Amino acid sequence: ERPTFYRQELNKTIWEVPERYQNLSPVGSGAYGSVCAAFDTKTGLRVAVKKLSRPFQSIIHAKRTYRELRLLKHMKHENVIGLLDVFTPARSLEEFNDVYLVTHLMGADLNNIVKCQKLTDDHVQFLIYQILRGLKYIHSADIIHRDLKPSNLAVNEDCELKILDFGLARHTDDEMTGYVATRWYRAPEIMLNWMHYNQTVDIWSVGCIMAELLTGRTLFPGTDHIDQLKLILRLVGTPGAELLKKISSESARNYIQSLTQMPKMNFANVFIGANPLAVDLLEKMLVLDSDKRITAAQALAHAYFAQYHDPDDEPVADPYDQSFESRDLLIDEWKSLTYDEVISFVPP
Ligand SMILES: C[C@H](Nc1nccc(-c2c(-c3cccc(C(F)(F)F)c3)nc(C3CCNCC3)n2C)n1)c1ccccc1
Repeated sequence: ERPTFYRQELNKTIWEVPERYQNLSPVGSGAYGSVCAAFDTKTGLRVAVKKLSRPFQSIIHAKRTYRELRLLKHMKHENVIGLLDVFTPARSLEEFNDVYLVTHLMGADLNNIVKCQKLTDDHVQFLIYQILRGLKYIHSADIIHRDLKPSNLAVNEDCELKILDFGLARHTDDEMTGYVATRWYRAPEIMLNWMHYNQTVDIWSVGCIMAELLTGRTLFPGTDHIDQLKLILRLVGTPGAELLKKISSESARNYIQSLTQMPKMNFANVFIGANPLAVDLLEKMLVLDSDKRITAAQALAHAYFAQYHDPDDEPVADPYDQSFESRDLLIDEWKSLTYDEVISFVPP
């Protein structure tokens, strides 16, 4: 009883999907693959369908595809992208080669909200709350997004938000070069590889995002890596001695000690007119030393979100076994592991 499928040209490829999904129309494209919006007759819901490109072309690729499917299957939270269905035209591992992923259909992302909006301190409170609610759940399973930006944050008409982009291929060195938004939201510790980063790298991003919604301007519009580090240390001050030790990169640590020393600026004089609580929260998020940076769970209880905070409605995730990340397998084996994940999928 595998559903009956039907083929059709779209996004320069031959989409072969189950008849339940109708009216396939393209709404995107990149290296990862092409997304199509469609109508799910079985559920009456509008949906987005992503067809993966080159799923098992290399070992690094095959492992990537497995990581995404695994992360996507684990996610069961209102503020995190959900997997409504995952399918493949294949009828046996031997033919297996395509992978499709289905999720609800969202209207726009955070950049598409600021453009046609006047974000009030309440909206900002609401959007950041949701993000921290989702991160709490993500981090509780030792899952780190690593690349929070407005482009991977989706918002429906009601201002309800979801976190997207899990297990996507790493950004090329060229893609992080110059005056690009792809680097503006990264914590310095990973922007220049100071040390082995941890989950608070995401909090730094939330700070960059929140400020952007409060001011309407990019917080750290670096024109390149160095320029960006300067804008960052100008606002938060140069590293203290405790931090300098923590930086493994002998060269990076050596470089920093070359910059004229500077003091943390006064945020109340940087974000003029902002609610002092937002200002207090921002100073807690934008701390250079990732060990002293406020965590998501800790931020949810910050007074800034009192209007939305609720201890009993901010769930944690089930354990997530990611021991596969230190496993060496062949392309065929990562593929096979993928296939078991596809066929063993249980719709919500
Ligand atoms: C109109 C379109 N709708 C929409 N709805 C839900 C998810 C997505 C989606 C998926 C998507 C689609 C199907 C399945 C899955 C997965 F299952 F993998 F999670 C994800 N991937 C992306 C981007 C994010 C940035 N990097 C490139 C991909 N968007 C916006 N799009 C839209 C376009 C732009 C902005 C907002 C909405």
